[PDB]
Amino acid sequence: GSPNYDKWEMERTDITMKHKLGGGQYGEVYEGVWKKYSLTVAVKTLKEEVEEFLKEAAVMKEIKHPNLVQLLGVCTREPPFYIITEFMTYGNLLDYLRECNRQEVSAVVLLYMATQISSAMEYLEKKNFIHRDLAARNCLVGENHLVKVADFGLSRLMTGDTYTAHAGAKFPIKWTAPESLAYNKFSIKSDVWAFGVLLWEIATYGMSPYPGIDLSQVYELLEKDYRMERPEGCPEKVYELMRACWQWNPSDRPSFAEIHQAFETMFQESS
Ligand SMILES: COc1ccccc1-c1c[nH]c2ncc(-c3cncc(C(=O)N(C)C)c3)cc12
Repeated sequence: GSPNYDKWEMERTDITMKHKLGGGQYGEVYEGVWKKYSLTVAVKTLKEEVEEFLKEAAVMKEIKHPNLVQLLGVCTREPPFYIITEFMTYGNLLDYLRECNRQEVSAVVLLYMATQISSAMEYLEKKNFIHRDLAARNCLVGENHLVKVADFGLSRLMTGDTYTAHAGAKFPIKWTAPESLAYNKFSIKSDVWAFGVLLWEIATYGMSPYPGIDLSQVYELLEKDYRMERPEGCPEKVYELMRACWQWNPSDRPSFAEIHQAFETMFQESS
């Protein structure tokens, strides 16, 4: 209602900062509390660069989905900058899977998780956005196994079909598509490749990918058509989808729209 009104800007003193969450595992991301609504929130901040932060904030102002961690506000009028998002009480999926009782987090739950994530990614796909760091460590868990994709530091709205990373830029090798590793070319399809790896993390309940292989041999192995083996207890149809996500030719990988209806159907069939 006033000249400098901005629907996302919050007054920093409105937020109580507590401690760095995820054991510093995510950088300057802290648990905090939004006093006025007595709400626990996650708050990412900056030290004393900024283009990246502003871009991340900008991206979050544009995406909204049940399975994408929701932006609640920002503090970007002056240092220190804040990106304020809802808090997911159970932390990240990688840790959640590694420490769970497997009769509780059963076969049907694994399908539920994949379905939620693929739903978030179908939404990004349709909006022509790419995530660029899909992995179990970047998904979050809420009540009743609610799962949400998080960490949009590398996300961006694409103008065309690919985005070329600057170079000298290093990536999380084990989750990176061949074309991305070799030519820094990212796209929705490179996110689909990462989703396939994420599915393997879900099927193994949090195991590190490419067991025993040196990060250095990864690309050569993929080039020979080596792919991770079917995890013990992973249904054949799920592994099939895994292999499809890892098709060498990006155009040969399924779309997230396809992946999602495939998972939603398997999820329902296991009621
Ligand atoms: C990927 O998450 C992020 C990456 C970058 C910026 C923000 C987040 C983020 C937003 N909401 C969150 N909620 C919980 C945790 C969270 C994850 N893992 C462990 C904890 C934890 O320590 N607790 C207290 C459960 C919390 C992390 C986030």
